[PDB]
Amino acid sequence: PLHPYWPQHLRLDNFVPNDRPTWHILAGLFSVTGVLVVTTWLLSGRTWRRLSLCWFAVCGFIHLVIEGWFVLYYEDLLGDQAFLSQLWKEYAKGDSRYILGDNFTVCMETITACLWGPLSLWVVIAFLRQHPLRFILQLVVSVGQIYGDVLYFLTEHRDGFQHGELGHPLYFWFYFVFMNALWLVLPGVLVLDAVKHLTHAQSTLD
Amino acid sequence: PLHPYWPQHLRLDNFVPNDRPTWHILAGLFSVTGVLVVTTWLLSGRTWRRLSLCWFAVCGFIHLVIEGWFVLYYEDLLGDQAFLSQLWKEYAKGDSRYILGDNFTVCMETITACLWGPLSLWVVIAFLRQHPLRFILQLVVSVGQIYGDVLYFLTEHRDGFQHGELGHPLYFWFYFVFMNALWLVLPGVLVLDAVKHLTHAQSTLD
Ligand SMILES: CC/C(=C(\c1ccccc1)c1ccc(OCCN(C)C)cc1)c1ccccc1
Ligand SMILES: CC/C(=C(\c1ccccc1)c1ccc(OCCN(C)C)cc1)c1ccccc1
Repeated sequence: PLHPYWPQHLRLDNFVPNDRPTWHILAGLFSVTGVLVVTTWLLSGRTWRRLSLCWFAVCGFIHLVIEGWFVLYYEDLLGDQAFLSQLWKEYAKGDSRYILGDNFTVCMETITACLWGPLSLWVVIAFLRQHPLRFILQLVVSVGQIYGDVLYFLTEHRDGFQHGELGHPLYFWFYFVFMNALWLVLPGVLVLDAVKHLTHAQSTLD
Repeated sequence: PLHPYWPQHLRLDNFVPNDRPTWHILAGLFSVTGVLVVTTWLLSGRTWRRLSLCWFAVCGFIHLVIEGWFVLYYEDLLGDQAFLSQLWKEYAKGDSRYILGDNFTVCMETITACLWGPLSLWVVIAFLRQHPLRFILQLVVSVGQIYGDVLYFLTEHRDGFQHGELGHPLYFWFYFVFMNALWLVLPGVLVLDAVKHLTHAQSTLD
């Protein structure tokens, strides 16, 4: 093999093995995500719901900087730019096909980065008890995230898990299954939350 | 050409020209859709929302019966089955690729048939008792439909409108653009409705 991308018949010229090791990307972003969680917990102070605000901040970050970075540079994917493009190449060492510039994958990433990022930051802004749209926004964003993620899983699945080595501990179970499963589980609860409160908002209107 | 499907280099074996003309299916759908609109206007009476409710009923039909027929009986492509198969073959004479069994198209149709249909029926049925989940469900359904439709357009666009003859009056501008623009515009207005109502329902809690 001349490259890790696992549909092994892929003829990927113009491929450059990343200079920075995988632990560079994983650790540097875990660190920046912690920084955002702390900064947003403080700005919230200025219990669980105050955590959900940091969740929505980390969302807006991933959707805008990272998932948006893919939306722009899904054609180059050569490590001469910032380590974000290398991040995406490493995620592609995981299951999916973010190297080939998949028709569907580009579209779903474009939508989540254009809408759910801004709207997630609008959730964290409008949740400081300032606007009635706080749970409507939570509901819309989390429903959209659930849709995007379920379509991502279904599409890659109906391809028979073609892209990416099946069962791989690092690349399949963590990169593919776990990271994405977050935007399946966490916003699901949030939908229920946004539903359980908005139903109450509908009941008190009497 | 041995088929109208416009990526004309498509070699489509095991293809059977529909026995029933197009007017068969057109009338068979006109009658039943009118029947549903009438029965639901009656059950609503027994102002505007009584129309929107039958809209949510007609949705429940198309998503469940028609789009469900597609989700099941691809890729047989035999007009010897019910007039649903001829319906889908005629729509595929239009732009999109409901002949090829497109990965994304099948996945999106699976989600809209499994989720948005039932949920639209839950809106129209549970909208009779003024239940508090009604504007939440209306919002969720219409947001999901908008997501499905935006991805439906975007993917074909990044495919360069490959499937289907561009600009064709019947097949592209009516079948492709208009029919989907329906589920882009009408549930958009419904999103706005449910949002302004839930904002008012959220404002009163003080
Ligand atoms: C720990 C680094 C990381 C990653 C990452 C995970 C594995 C390998 C490489 C990178 C990340 C990247 C994209 C992502 O969205 C994938 C799209 N699917 C959801 C559809 C979710 C997580 C990350 C970056 C910022 C905040 C939190 C995590
Ligand atoms: C005019 C009768 C019709 C049809 C139809 C359209 C073109 C040719 C033949 C039949 C229909 C069929 C499928 C459909 O789903 C397409 C949207 N998805 C791709 C998102 C939307 C409309 C129809 C269906 C339900 C209610 C009212 C009319």
